[PDB]
Amino acid sequence: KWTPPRSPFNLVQETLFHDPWKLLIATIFLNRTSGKMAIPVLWKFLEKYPSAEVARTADWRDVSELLKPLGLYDLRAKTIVKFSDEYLTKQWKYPIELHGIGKYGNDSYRIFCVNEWKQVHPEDHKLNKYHDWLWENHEK
Repeated sequence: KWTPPRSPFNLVQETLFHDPWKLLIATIFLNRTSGKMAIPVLWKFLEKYPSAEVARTADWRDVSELLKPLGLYDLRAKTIVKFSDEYLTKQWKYPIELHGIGKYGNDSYRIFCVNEWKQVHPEDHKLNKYHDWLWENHEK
C-alpha cells in the first residue's frame, strides 16, 4: 500500500513501483549499464514479457536476441529467466534473497516498493538523487 512521492528526476523505479517484479527487472537492466542504452530495451522486454509467469517459461536464447546488443545480453537473459522463476516460487521477504538481485535492486525495492527509505543508504547516483530529494522534502 506504500506510495513513494514523485520526484523531478522521474526515475524508472517511480514508474514501476506498483509491480515489484517490473521494478526489479528494471534494476537488472540498469545495473552497470547507462540509462540511454537500458531504458528502450527495458520497455521492449516488458512489452513482450509483461509478468514473471511469462518470463520464467522463456528460452533465454530468445530473450538474449531481444536484448542484443545491450552489454552481456546472454548473462542478462539467463539472469532474468532464473530471477522471474525464483520471484514466484520462493517465499522471500526481501528481493536480495533472489537470484540476480544485489544491493542496488534491494535498495530500489526498499525505497519504492516498501516504506523503508529512511533505513536505506544507496550507492547508485540516480537512487541517491531521489533519496537526497526525499530526505529534504518528506515533511512537505
